[PDB]
Amino acid sequence: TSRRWFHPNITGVEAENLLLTRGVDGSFLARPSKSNPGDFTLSVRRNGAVTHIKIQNTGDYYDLYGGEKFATLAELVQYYMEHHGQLKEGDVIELKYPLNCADPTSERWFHGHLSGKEAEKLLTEKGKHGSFLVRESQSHPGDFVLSVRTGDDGKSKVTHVMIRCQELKYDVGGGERFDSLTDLVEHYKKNPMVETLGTVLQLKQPLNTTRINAAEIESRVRELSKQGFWEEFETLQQQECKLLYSRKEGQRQENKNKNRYKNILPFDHTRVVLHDGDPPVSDYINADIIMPEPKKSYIATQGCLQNTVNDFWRMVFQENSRVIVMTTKEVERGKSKCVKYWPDEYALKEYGVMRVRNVKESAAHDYTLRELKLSKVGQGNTERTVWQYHFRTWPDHGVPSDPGGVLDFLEEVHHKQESIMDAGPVVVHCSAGIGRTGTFIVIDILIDIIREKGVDCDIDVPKTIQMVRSQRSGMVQTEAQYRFIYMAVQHYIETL
Repeated sequence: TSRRWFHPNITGVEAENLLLTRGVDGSFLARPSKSNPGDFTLSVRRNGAVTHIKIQNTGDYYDLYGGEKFATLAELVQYYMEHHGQLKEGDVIELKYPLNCADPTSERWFHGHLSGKEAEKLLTEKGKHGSFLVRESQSHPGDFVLSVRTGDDGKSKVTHVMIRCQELKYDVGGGERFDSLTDLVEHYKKNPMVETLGTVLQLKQPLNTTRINAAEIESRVRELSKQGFWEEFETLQQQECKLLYSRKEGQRQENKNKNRYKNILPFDHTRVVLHDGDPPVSDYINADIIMPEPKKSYIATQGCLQNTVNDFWRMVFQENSRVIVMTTKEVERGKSKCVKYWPDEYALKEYGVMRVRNVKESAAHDYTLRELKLSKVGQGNTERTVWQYHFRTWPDHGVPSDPGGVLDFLEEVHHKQESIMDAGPVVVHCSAGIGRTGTFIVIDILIDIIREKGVDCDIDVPKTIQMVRSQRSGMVQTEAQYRFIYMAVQHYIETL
């Protein structure tokens, strides 16, 4: 739950030097890769030396070189910290001691270069009782300032507390000295400073710095392009450790082969439970209800395996879904993503107790549309049309350069969904069901707000992503997908 082992601004040489002087055999940290941006490096110390393991993420999952594939860095660390003997270098290396980071740049409450007047301006417009921030010092270079709002919602005040940096330790002028600003902040959240006149300086929540008005999107993107996108994303990534809910149902022996990737699993409290099977384990599918928080919901799931095809159609029928969104080709760069789970055009196939007819195909440039009729074998009045939107112009590397094709796609998907009475969640899948799947769903949630409320509405991209990640681990995988979400929201605003 710490995630302090991730160092955002460290190099390979600084990683070796930090592990050789402050760490011991078994100490580790994780950092961005400097040789190949977009990837990550796990730096472990063993037998008095440091080894560096490559962690790739092209948009679908974190892939440990010589290891396994994971939905988040936190889950990768947590896995190998409890599965010693599994991390192979080809000797075995252990993750014993997280080397914690003292750089507070990825913290929600850290602002850096900020004046006192501006700190009061931001805490006035967006802050409430307990909102706080930590900024670099105005009057005393090297020091820091803690600015807290206290009042009721001239009944409120902003209090500034100086934070001296003495010998690489931090203090508020008296008491204990801390090795990092994070340690000082975590101390004074649990034991808040009390003023002479009784005012308790509670540090309830950090000040929101990402919620913007939809009309300010062009300004915000220009500010994040001069880089701000990387910092805003890694601040979101630091909060994935609060989303380590139980995934025990996917870890069962009976459900191991129902996952495309053994470690990328749904949460127990949001997974799709399948009812009425055959009496072993017939209730499991690697899928999660995504509910934004009528209201449009989503089922984020993985690409189909050969042995989960029947389970897929049971889910579509049981959840009453009428629209399926497919975010990858059947085959991409020679590797099999989704297996074909639909019949050829005009053909009829039976998948277990479910019966699917491919009625018509319509081929646009960005996607293929397939009108399918799904029914339960042997029953009348169970037939419903399911519309499959197979997006096929997503590039093999990175994100699309122009978000227009994705938006027009989503616009079509949304109107067909709205046209069907009592439609269930929209199914979005392919590959591991977290990368492209999360990007499509997050864009569609934000674009939904703008479509119904116009340009005068607050959007908060990291808050929307974090809310989605609590229902399926790893939704939105890379910093390029994060930027693409902004680009798509901005492009939708401009076409209004």
